[PDB]
Amino acid sequence: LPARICRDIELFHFDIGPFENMWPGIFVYMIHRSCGTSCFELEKLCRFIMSVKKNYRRVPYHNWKHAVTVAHCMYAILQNNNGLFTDLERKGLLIACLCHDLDHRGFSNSYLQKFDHPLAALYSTSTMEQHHFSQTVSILQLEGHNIFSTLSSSEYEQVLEIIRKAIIATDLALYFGNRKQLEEMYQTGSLNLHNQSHRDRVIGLMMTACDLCSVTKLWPVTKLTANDIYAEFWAEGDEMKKLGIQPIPMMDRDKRDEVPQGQLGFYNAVAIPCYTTLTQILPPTEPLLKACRDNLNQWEKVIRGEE
Ligand SMILES: COc1cc2ncnc(N3CCc4cccc(S(=O)(=O)N5CCN(C)CC5)c4C3)c2cc1OC
Ligand SMILES: [Mg+2]
Ligand SMILES: [Zn+2]
Repeated sequence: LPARICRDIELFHFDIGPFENMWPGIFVYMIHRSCGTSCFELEKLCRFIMSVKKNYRRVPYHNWKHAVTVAHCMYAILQNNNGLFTDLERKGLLIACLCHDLDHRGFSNSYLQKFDHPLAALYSTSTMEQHHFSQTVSILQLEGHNIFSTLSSSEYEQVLEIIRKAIIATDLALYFGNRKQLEEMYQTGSLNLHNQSHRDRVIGLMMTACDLCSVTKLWPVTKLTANDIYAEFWAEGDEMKKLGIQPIPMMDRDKRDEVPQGQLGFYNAVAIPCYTTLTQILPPTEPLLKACRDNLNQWEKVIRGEE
């Protein structure tokens, strides 16, 4: 409802605030405005949302707040590209974002593998992401929760496949390959949005851009969210030491003073290329890239004192 939110939710750098009880209706507004008002049945969507929340954990960063925030980014990169994505893609992607870290425990796929976690045995590749999709499907199959019930069986299978690929694409390991393939398409002029295999890549890149979106907010938000990101990284580093393994410095709390250098690394190697390639394919997403560059600059001031 709020008027300040009705306005500021269109900004890419929107922050969803500290009131957890407002997040559901922020998400329903977004879906209403993106997809339609009669496209989802309110009462069923409302409980689907509540059940997703319940299945997210009280971790510092990969939590319910993150889930709604990634959804908001995707809303801003749907609103600003009217006519490029189908009604089905718009429904699936908003839901994929809300669901994409379901039951995340604050640990990377490497750590589950080195820990010999049961989930690893089950899903060899992209371990957590396969689990998230599996949990999404389980939420949908719960009675009263099939937000997709108004849909043909074929359209159902289609949206679940859109959701599946988008969730899987949040495995940052896949991004590097995806982005390389897209960058060659851009430059040879071979990218074809009429081609479904190419559309899959573009959505994958969109899922990355949205998942990383802490680095596109204004500096006070970005800096604060970074505290939560490192809180998980350090906890994982502690768990790695407990296994008998020196963690990379990124995850070693004893190397906390190198966070600024760490951020230079991440922005140059990951974030700037991600949002550059995104901007090349979808020019209206330029504000994401601009904010990312501003944030890189801030990390650059921090290294030399200025902050
Ligand atoms: C907003 O801040 C974030 C957000 C991040 N989001 C998610 N993954 C992050 N990880 C793990 C997956 C991954 C894959 C490929 C490259 C990187 S890297 O470029 O940062 N760098 C590679 C070289 N290594 C020695 C140290 C890390 C990362 C870093 C990350 C890291 C991060 O700041 C450090
Ligand atoms: Mg994830
Ligand atoms: Zn995420």
